[PDB]
Amino acid sequence: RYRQLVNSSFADLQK
Amino acid sequence: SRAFAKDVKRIVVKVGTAVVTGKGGRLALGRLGAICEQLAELNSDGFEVILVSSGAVGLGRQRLRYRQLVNSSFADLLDGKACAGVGQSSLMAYYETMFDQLDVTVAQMLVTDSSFRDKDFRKQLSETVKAMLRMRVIPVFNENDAISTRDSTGIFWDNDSLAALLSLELKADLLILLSDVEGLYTGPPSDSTSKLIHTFIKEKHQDEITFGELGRGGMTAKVKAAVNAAYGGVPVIITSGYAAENISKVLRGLRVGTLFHQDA
Amino acid sequence: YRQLVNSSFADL
Amino acid sequence: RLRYRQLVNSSFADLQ
Ligand SMILES: Nc1ncnc2c1ncn2[C@@H]1O[C@H](COP(=O)(O)OP(=O)(O)O)[C@@H](O)[C@H]1O
Repeated sequence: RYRQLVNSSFADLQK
Repeated sequence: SRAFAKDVKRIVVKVGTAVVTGKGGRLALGRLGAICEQLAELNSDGFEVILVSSGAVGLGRQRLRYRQLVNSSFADLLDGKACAGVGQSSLMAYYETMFDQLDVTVAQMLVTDSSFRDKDFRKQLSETVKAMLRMRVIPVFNENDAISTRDSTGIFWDNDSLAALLSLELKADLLILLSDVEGLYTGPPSDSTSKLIHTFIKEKHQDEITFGELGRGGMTAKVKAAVNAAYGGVPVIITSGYAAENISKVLRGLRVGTLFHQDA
Repeated sequence: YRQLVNSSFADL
Repeated sequence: RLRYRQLVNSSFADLQ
């Protein structure tokens, strides 16, 4: 979790 | 047969969220384009078309999504009334921008549930639509989900029942509804026990066909709207929107889709 | 970092 | 413009 977002491109978070 | 097809003057076409919106809640620029292209071409032939749109919910939702995400913090670890506002803005934008490519002018006329109970509002709308659809102007109707609070008229008053009633009110014919399936299958399309029907007999079919299992609209409302419009005196044809050239074949004297007429 | 943790893509 | 385009595809770990 934390790590996932820690290393993600915001555009991705939109996924 | 399809003898009524050759002699229609005022045609109404309705597009649901199943066709206007594609994957990722993004306007299906493809289908939405091809169909509006063909509609502009058809209007350039002198016909009088009526457009009903249903994609406010989805586009709205996506846009709000983005706007929220743009302003969020670690939250990465919506009310329709707004979704619809933004969705309508966007849909109307696309329709216009796309229709300005063929010098076809469209005016957005929006109706609400608490408006069709008035005795003279129907007459006023009839006169204004008749006046507007004379200089090759295409009007666009859609349920105004923003102001909407909720029997009114039309069950669940989705765009299907709205289109059926509106075509029943204004003297017109050939109610065309665009879905993602190539007609009214007698059953679920996935199952092999499902065959397309050329026609529709009220007493033979309605009792025994069984179906059911898309924010705007919903099946089992389409059939009721079609039957209550056809028994009112307006022919109804159902055809898929995945091939926008289908409607041109409909309006030439060729048999595709399902029928709903006063005949038996 | 805690700052970045607390911001908006808009913020950046 | 292009800055926005990039940020969009950037990973938090790259904004440091
Ligand atoms: N009798 C049937 N024949 C074919 N398809 C059906 C039938 N009943 C339900 N469906 C499917 O159910 C779905 C419901 O969507 P529909 O209400 O038709 O469009 P929208 O949700 O845009 O109003 C349709 O996509 C359709 O394919």
